Amino acid sequence: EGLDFPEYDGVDRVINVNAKNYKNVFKKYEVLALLYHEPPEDDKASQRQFEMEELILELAAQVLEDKGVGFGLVDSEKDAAVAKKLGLTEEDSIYVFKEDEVIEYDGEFSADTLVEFLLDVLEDPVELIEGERELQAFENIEDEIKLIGYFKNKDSEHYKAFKEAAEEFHPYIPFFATFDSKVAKKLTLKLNEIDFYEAFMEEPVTIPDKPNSEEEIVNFVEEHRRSTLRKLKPESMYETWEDDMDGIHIVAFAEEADPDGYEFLEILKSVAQDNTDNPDLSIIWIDPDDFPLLVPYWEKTFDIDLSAPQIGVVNVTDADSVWMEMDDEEDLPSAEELEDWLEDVLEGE
Ligand SMILES: *[C@@H]1O[C@H](CO)[C@@H](O[C@@H]2O[C@H](CO)[C@@H](O)[C@H](O)[C@H]2NC(C)=O)[C@H](O)[C@H]1NC(C)=O
Ligand SMILES: [Ca+2]
Ligand SMILES: [Ca+2]
Ligand SMILES: [Ca+2]
Ligand SMILES: [Ca+2]
Ligand code: NA
Ligand code: NA
Repeated sequence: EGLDFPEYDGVDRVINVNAKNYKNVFKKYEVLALLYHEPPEDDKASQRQFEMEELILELAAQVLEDKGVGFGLVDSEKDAAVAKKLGLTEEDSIYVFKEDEVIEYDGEFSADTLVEFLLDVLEDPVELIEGERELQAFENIEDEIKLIGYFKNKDSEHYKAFKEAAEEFHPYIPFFATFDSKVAKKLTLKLNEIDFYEAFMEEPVTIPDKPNSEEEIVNFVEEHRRSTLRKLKPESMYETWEDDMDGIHIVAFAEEADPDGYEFLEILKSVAQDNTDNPDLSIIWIDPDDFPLLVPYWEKTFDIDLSAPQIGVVNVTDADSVWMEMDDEEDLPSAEELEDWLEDVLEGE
C-alpha cells in the first residue's frame, strides 16, 4: 500500500501559444519548446498522429514543470503571425528557445529524448575544467566533437568570444574551458589556444590564428561539422541522416556493450583515423541498443541480424542497401578489408 511511482496525471500543461499570449509565454519560461504544427486534417490517421505528439509534449511538460521549461503549440494557420515573428518555418517541427538563441530541434520525438535534450539546454554553454575528475571526464569523451580552450580567466576578451561561439552550437557540441595553467599543460594548450577534437579522433586540430574571434571559431566548427565517423544519436538523428553523401550513407551497426560490437567499433575507429582527411567519407555508427523501436524495421528492411556487427551502404531515396558478408565463426574483417570492401561497392555503383 506504498506511495505510487510518479505517473502522467492527465493534466494539460501544453500552451496554445497565440497572438495574444506569446509575449507573456516567453517571459514566463527560461526555456520554451514550441511545436509548429498544421491545422487539423479531416482524416482520422492525421488526427491520431497529432494526438500522440501532443501527449508526448504533455509528458515532457509534466516532468519538466519544476525546472521552468514551458511547452507550447503554434498552429501554422490560426497562429500564422506568431510563426512569422518567431521564424517557425519547418512543418510539424519543434523549436527551442533560450534567451537569445533559437534551436531547430531535429531529433527523436519522444518524451525521453526531449527531456534529456531540454535538460542539456538548461545547462550553461561552457563547461569549466578545474579538477582531475573533470579533466578525466573531458578526456574520456569520444563520441562527439568537443572543443577545449585555455584562457586567463572568465573576463578574458578571448574567453568571452569562446562562450559566444559555444552558445551558437549549444547543447549539441560541448565547449570546455580551463583557466588553470596546470590543466592547460596536460592538455598541451598555449594561452588563447583552442583545440578541436573530431569525434573518435585521438589527435586534435588547433584552431589557427589565435587568439580567435567568435566568428573564427564558428567558421571552423561549421567547416568541421561532419566527423569521418559519427554516431546516430536520438537527439540529432534526423540532421545526421539528412546529411547524406551524394545520396548514400555508409552505415555500421555495432552494439558497444557486446564483445563483437565493441571489437567492430574499434575497427571502424581505425578506418576513420586512417581516412580522416578524406572529405568524401562519413560513416554513421548506429548502436541498435539506442533504438529498440527501429530494430525490427532495420532487420526486415536490410535483411540483417542486428545481434551481429554489420556494415553496409544505404540509398537514402528508397532504403535500398548492400551489406558486407561476415562469417561469425571467424575474426571480424580488418580495417584494410573494410576499406577494400567499401571501395569495391562504391566504385561499381
Ligand atoms: C537510389 O534509389 C533510387 C530509386 O529509388 C534511384 O533513383 C532512380 O534511378 C533510376 C536509374 O537507376 C532512374 O531511372 C529513376 O528515375 C530514379 N528514381 C528516382 C530518382 O526516384 C537512384 O539511382 C539510387 N541511387 C543510387 C543507386 O546511387
Ligand atoms: Ca497555438
Ligand atoms: Ca597543443
Ligand atoms: Ca584570430
Ligand atoms: Ca575527419
Ligand atoms: Na550535448
Ligand atoms: Na539517393
